[PDB]
Formats: sequence, C-alpha cells, structure tokens
Amino acid sequence: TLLGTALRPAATRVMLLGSGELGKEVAIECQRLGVEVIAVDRYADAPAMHVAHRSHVINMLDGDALRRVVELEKPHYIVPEIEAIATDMLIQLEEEGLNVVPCARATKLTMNREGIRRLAAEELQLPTSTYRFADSESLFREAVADIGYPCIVKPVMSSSGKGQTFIRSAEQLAQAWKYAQQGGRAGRVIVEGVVKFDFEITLLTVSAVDGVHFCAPVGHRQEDGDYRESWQPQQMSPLALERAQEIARKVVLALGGYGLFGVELFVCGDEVIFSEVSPRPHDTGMVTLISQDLSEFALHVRAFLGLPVGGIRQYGPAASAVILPQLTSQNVTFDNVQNAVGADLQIRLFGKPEIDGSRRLGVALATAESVVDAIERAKHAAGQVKVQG
Amino acid sequence: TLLGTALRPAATRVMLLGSGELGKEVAIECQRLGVEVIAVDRYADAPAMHVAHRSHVINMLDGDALRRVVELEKPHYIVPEIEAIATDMLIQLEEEGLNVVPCARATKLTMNREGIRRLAAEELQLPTSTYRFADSESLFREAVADIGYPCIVKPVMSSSGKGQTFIRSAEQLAQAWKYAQQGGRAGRVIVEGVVKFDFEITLLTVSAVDGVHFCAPVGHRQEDGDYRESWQPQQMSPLALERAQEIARKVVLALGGYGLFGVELFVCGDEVIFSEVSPRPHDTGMVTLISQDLSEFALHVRAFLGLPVGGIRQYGPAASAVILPQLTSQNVTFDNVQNAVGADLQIRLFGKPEIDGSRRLGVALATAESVVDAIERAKHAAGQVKVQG
Ligand SMILES: Nc1ncnc2c1ncn2[C@@H]1O[C@H](COP(=O)(O)OP(=O)(O)CP(=O)(O)O)[C@@H](O)[C@H]1O
Ligand SMILES: Nc1ncnc2c1ncn2[C@@H]1O[C@H](COP(=O)(O)OP(=O)(O)CP(=O)(O)O)[C@@H](O)[C@H]1O
Ligand SMILES: [Cl-]
Ligand SMILES: [Mg+2]
Ligand SMILES: [Mg+2]
Ligand SMILES: [Mg+2]
Ligand SMILES: [Mg+2]
Ligand code: NA
Ligand code: NA
Ligand code: NA
Repeated sequence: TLLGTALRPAATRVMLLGSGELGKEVAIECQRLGVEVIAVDRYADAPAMHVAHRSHVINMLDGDALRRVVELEKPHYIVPEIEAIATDMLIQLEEEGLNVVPCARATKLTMNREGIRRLAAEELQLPTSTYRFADSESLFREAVADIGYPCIVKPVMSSSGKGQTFIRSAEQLAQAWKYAQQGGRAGRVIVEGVVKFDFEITLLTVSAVDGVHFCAPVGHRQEDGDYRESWQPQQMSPLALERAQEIARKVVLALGGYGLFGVELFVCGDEVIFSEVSPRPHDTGMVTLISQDLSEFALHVRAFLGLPVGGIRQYGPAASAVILPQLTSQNVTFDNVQNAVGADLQIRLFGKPEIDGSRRLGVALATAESVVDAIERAKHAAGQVKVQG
Repeated sequence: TLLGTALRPAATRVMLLGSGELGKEVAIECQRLGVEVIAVDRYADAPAMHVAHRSHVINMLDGDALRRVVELEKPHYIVPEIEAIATDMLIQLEEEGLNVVPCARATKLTMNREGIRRLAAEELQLPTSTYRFADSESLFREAVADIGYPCIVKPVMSSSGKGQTFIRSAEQLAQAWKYAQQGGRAGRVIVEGVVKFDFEITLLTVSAVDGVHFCAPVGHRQEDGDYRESWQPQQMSPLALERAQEIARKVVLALGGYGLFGVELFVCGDEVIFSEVSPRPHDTGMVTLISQDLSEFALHVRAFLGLPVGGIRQYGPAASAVILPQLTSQNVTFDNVQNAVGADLQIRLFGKPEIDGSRRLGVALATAESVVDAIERAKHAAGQVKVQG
C-alpha cells in the first residue's frame, strides 16, 4: 500500500458519493492518513463537504453527471454513502478501471431487495423472513394472502422504511399498494412475513486483506423508520453469536470487495435470521465512535485502502442516541450543550445547513459500567440539547 | 453554552493561528461539533487547512495583518498553535472583545523564555533549573561562569531545540554563542544549569469551567530538538505525581483562561522541576490520539468552548513514535503502509506539502500490555513506512 500526499501530484484520491454524517467520519479518517478527499452530494454544504478538500453538488442518480465528476477528479476510490446512486454507471466505471468500494456488484445487489434477498435465501441458503415479490396489486393482494398477517410490504427500491407498510388488516391494501408505488422510484414490491425476534443487531463486519473480522454485536431501537439508540455489545448466546458470524461472513464474501459491511439480523433465542446488509458503514455503528479503538469509519478506510485490520478492541458497555429534532430552519443553533458532555460522554453535531421536518442533526455517545446505563447516559445527553430554529 | 451551525449565520467561528498537525486535530475536533474553522498559517496547504472551512496565508507576526484577517473573518475564538505570533495585537484584540485561547497574556508570557521562566521561578516560586539571561557574547560568558558546567544555552525565542548547545566546557563557548545567534528573531539567550532527572514528562493539564483536570503523565524521549517517542502512562511515585499536579495547576491558573496546556517537567525520584509549558496541545501528547477517550485536541476544544471536561479515560499502555524522514521533495509518498498498521497499531500522515531536510511527516501509534512493548511496536511501525519523494 502506497499513499501519496493530499494536494500533491502523487496524492491518493477518494471520492465520496454521499456526504452525510457517515461520510463525514470517513472523510475524517481519510484526512488522518493525508488522503485527498472529494465530497459529492445533491446539496451544498453537506456534512462531509465541511471536512473534504473540495466538493461537488450533482444529481448522483444521473449516470452522465456521475461519469463527468469522476472523470474530472480521477479518484482512486469511489465510496458511496447511500443506495441512491446510478449504480449502473458504477459498474461501467469499475469495468473501465475505477475502484468502487467495496465493489460495484455489491452496490447493485444491495440497492434492490430482490437481488439481495434471493442471494441470501436462495443462493446462500440462509435464514430469512418468509417473503414474496409482486409486480401488481392483484399479485400484491395475492402475495399478502400467501404471507398472511401481519406482514410487511416494501418497495424493492426502499430505505429508512420509505414507501413501506406494516400490515395486520386487509383494509390497508389500497393505501399500502399506493404507498409502495409512491416511495422508492415512483413499481415492484416485496411482502415479508413478520419475524418475532428477541432483539435486532447490526453485525459490523470488515472484509480486508487479512480476512474478515467482526465488531461486537450492536443492538438498536428503531422507531418510525429511524434508529433511536444503539448499544454494544448486545448480549447474545455464544451459539447465537457464532451463527450470526457465519451468516455475516457468507454474505460479505458473497457480495465481495474490501470494506466494512452492516449485516442486519434478528435474534430469537439461539436462532439468527438474516434481514439485509449495507455495503458500507451503518448508522447504528455510530456507537463505535466511542466504543472501539477503531471506529466503523476507520475500519472502512483501513479495509478499502488494502491495509490489514488485525483486531478490534471494544471498550465496554457503550451507546449512541440520536439528536432528531423536528422543525423548519436554515440557521439551527444548539443550546445547553454543557449538559450534554462530561465524563464518558460526547456529542457530535453534523453541520447540516437546514432542516424542514424530522432530521438527524447530531448524536450523543456514552460509555458506562452496564449497557443499560450507557443507553440512559446517551439518551439523557441527547435530550439535554436544546435545538433552536 | 450555545453553538451555531458552521456556515450558517449563527455559526460559531474559530480561527487557528498556525495550521500544523496539532492544529489539524483541533480543526477535526471543532468540525465534529459543527464549529466553523478558518485556518491561518505562513504557507499554503498546511495540514489544518486541509480540514478547514476556509484558509488564509499571512505574516502572523505582523500585527496589522493579523488584525486584517480577524476583521475579515470575525472569529469568536483565536487559537494559536505556535509561539511566533503578534502577541501585542492579540492583547489588543482580546481587549476589543476577542476570545484568545487560552488568553492573550498566556501567549505573551510564553512566546519567549524570559516571560515564562521569570514568572514560574520568580513570581510563582516553582522549582526550576538555575538560569541566567544574556544579550551579549560577553554577558553570555559571564553567565556561563556563574551557572557553571555543564550548562545549556538557548535562544529566548525558539522551539524544537533550535540553536541550543549542551555546553560541557569553555572550548565550546564561541561556537555555542554563534549557533545561538542563528536561532530566532535573527539576540538574547538563556543559560540554564543542567538538571539531572530520572526522566521527563509532559503533564497535559486542562483548565475548564469545571476545574483543572490532568491526563495521566506522558513520558518522552528527545533527540536533537525533537521528541522521538512518547508513551503513557509514565510511572511515577505518588508523591511525585502530586507535586507535578500542584505545579501544573499553579502554572495554568497563573497563565489564565480555559484550554489544555502541556506542562514540561523533570522528575528526580519524588522531586519535580518545572521546565516550560505550551499554552495549548503539545506534540508529545499525540499519544492521546490512541490512549484516551478524549484526545488532547478534543480536550482543548471542549475546554475553550466553555464546556465541562467531566473526566478523562485512559485505555492502558500506549506510545507514539514519529515519522521523521530526511529529504527534499514537494511530492512525498509513503509505501509499505500495510506493514505499519494492524492490531493495536495505527498511523497518521499529516498532509505536509513539502520537505527540505528533516521534518515530522506523520506519527505511528500503538497500545500494548506495557509502555515498553507499546514503544517498540510504535517505533517499529514508524520505521516500516517507506518515505520517498
Ligand atoms: N420481516 C421483518 N420482520 C420484523 N421486523 C422487520 C422486518 N423487516 C423490517 N423490520 C423492521 O423494520 C426495520 C427497517 O426494515 P428495513 O431494514 O427493511 O428498512 P430500510 O431498508 O427501508 C431502511 P434501511 O436500509 O436504512 O435499514 C428493521 O430494522 C426491523 O426493525
Ligand atoms: N536545564 C535543563 N536541564 C536538562 N535537560 C534540559 C534542560 N533544558 C532542556 N533540557 C532537555 O532538552 C529538551 C528540550 O528543551 P526545551 O524544551 O527547553 O527546548 P524547546 O523549547 O526549544 C523545544 P520545544 O518548545 O519544541 O519543546 C528537554 O525536553 C530536555 O530533554
Ligand atoms: Cl538573569
Ligand atoms: Mg435497507
Ligand atoms: Mg434496515
Ligand atoms: Mg519550548
Ligand atoms: Mg520543550
Ligand atoms: Na472495490
Ligand atoms: Na475545506
Ligand atoms: Na480571551
């Protein structure tokens, strides 16, 4: 592994496709290695752009635009932060010699539930929820019938729960089907049975030159399509853990390429069920900013740059809790910060330029003697911040 | 404590006066809190500028230049990274209402050995080496005669051991004096008696809204004006730690304002002697980038923003080892990186645009079960890096 000096002729260049808070930490980790960072997004002053050498605002869904910026910048690495990109163009660029992290195929299978679902369930022969795909309401109706209640319906092109519906009753069908055609692209869906699990975890799995290494399991609480709190390590049976790792390894190896992956699983006793996987750092993993020697962002960079991980140290019970206010403003200020920091307690404020509704503006990070106390410490701190408009 | 959003009208603005690798970390920590950063230095593309919202290049010693930039950017805080700055203007500006970190007086006192030495030794009555100042070759000779051999002569305005001579005999008098005239303002020198200590430490002390806090003692190895390796914690007797803390507390308070200070001390069994102090993060403190929950940079930022520290977590034995090559290039590259990182092993590459001789271009960091093992690991890693240019 040879690294140049950022801004110099031999500089090593990383292009970030998506400049949110996750991308912001990757940018930081690149900067720490004197790696040149070019932050791209669909709006100005995105968080990662604050810490990049330079940036561009483009429609990442537009492959011609993608090609143009890439060609312009000639990056050594293309690192997507989100699903919403012209992956077809990534495939092309990769085919043309670009290094897409972790690999372009990985980004495509994952942006489509069908792709990934089939791979895991069928190909990989892995445990997942019951499901069915449908191209028409009739089929939709048909499928919901085959799956039963309650059930979940999601566009094969959905995230943050966008265009999805929890179904317990036939009465929702008109709206459900409509919600589904609504989000994502705006027309195919998936109908999954509902899993009754003890808890959900994110198994942050890094695939690098020295193989696959795992972070301790991250548990989390989802609400209204948003994670609220995350903690580590989530208590699980040795057997359960063992099964989760097997699943994670099979999946990452199957997707291919080096990087950090967020493997979403469900746990019921010693039983583990595959849900889905992010081919990049996961929001829940923000707890690793205080819980490990190497954060999920640092692991991602280490891996993609072709460097060995060796090991991951975990510093005891830890937690993250989001700062998710809801208002409309283009000049947000944060008060009472002094009551959100202290021993074993930190906060991050993203730099987002504006808000117009519910948006993640920061996160609180805490460690404690117990996971339960870590959670409370983090929640309480997030709650002390007064978000003004 | 109220923080705005970087780039927004209510943004909290921090101006860095000196954009080296230490300032780089300060910038990253500011950015983590959505603080707006303006990086200033005497050359372009300086490390901190890589992660700042905006950058300027001026003569920081020029008081008028300083006022101009300050007027132009209107920062809430001015954070100097070096001694060589227009201290008189900082005083002016602080009066005109600007928050100079930690305070303007602290900067004035420490820009030259005379202010700080006389304050510590005469005003505060802290134990220090014997010393005499001299502004002429002849006064220089009279000083040596009084101080005795061996002694160390140093220019009053210097750093990183520039223009210093360890004088063992009169043979060296002529050269010593010449070499001393070479370093600084290019005049006045300090002649100090030689302290025979068991070891030296850097006691990273934080003066904050909630009091004075101390990081575990940092030991270090100096070689030709430059620290080479640093480690933490450095073992010391209880009595020595307490005397070191009393000294550090006294000095920071006397200097005034909130921030992290690097108190340089010589330890002689249970006795502690004051050497000097950086009214800001110290290079030897880079070990904290791996050894604590909050690095010395995160701590400085937390303190100067008026937030409480609460407490500092130390993760066990750790060390830092510099990457200090020698060459002339404007396009430095680093190879063999895959052999300089791994389990409990990291590196940082500063992004310095060029080198023309010996310059610290990065640092290796490691943790282990003992400071001895950490030091070895970190030195080995620094060594694995193939610097070419
Ligand atoms: N079959 C299933 N059974 C039980 N809960 C399910 C489920 N599918 C989804 N969930 C719940 O809903 C959450 C979000 O589901 P999903 O991961 O499919 O959404 P998403 O793809 O739209 C968002 P993201 O990509 O950001 O994770 C899960 O983390 C889980 O809490
Ligand atoms: N009186 C004294 N007796 C014994 N050793 C001394 C000494 N003064 C300095 N030293 C040794 O020399 C080193 C550098 O001295 P000093 O810190 O004063 O130089 P400096 O101010 O130019 C460097 P910097 O500001 O970068 O730390 C010390 O860290 C110590 O090893
Ligand atoms: Cl004197
Ligand atoms: Mg998903
Ligand atoms: Mg999900
Ligand atoms: Mg000094
Ligand atoms: Mg010194
Ligand atoms: Na790849
Ligand atoms: Na910038
Ligand atoms: Na001030």
